[PDB]
Amino acid sequence: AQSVPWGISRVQAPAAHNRGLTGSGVKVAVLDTGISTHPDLNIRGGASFVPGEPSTQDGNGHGTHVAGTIAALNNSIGVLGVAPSAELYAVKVLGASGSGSVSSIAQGLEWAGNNGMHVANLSLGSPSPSATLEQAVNSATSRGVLVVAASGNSGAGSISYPARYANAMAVGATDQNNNRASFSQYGAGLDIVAPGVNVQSTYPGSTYASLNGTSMATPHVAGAAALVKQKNPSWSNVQIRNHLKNTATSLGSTNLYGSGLVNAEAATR
Ligand SMILES: [Ca+2]
Ligand SMILES: [Ca+2]
Repeated sequence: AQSVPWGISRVQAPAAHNRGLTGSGVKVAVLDTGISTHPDLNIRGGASFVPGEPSTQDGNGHGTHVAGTIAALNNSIGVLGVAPSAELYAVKVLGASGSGSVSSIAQGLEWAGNNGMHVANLSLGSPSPSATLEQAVNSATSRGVLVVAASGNSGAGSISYPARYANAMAVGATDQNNNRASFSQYGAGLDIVAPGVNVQSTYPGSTYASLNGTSMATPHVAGAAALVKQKNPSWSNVQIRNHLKNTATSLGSTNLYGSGLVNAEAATR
């Protein structure tokens, strides 16, 4: 039996699926700890930029979980992604410990821009800026990639990098009441929010697990972007980003929530 995690329903992905929108034909890179082979995922390719971890399989769990929020397959098992037919790519930029470098992340962004990705999900961040990272965000953006990044989990009223950069779409986390999760960073540069508390997804060992974080919110938006791109193949990264924001549900101030809660039904109507 398949279940629909609450956040998938909260962002109204099933209504998009009912209109024939699944993310088919849209390439989404998950820049994370890898993605493990799993019967509820279809991994089309990828690359590793972590020295000593040449495989794109996930030694941590985080990247597999993020990937399933984007694209867990629509079938009779497991869970269901926002964009269950997205073309999913495992871009390992963080190792099994959950960390990498600005250089490995930049290499994954350049890979995305050189390999035809439409969306790159970066459920990762640091409090400090990086010239290396910014250059790669801008390069990927010039190549048509919509870079979607997590605001961070410190609870502060400023957001992490690379989410802070203008050419990243920064995503914070909400709870089941449509309040900002206490940990979700906010402030200047925040674009949108999505569910990030008690989010069940695919996990290594061919299982399913729940996590909290802005890392869990981010893939809801990356998946919604893929639905919008399937509906509107001619659109640019900027057009998709703007439409997701313009169709989000206001939840409060722009400083706490950006444009508000992503709404895949309104974005694909
Ligand atoms: Ca499934
Ligand atoms: Ca931003």
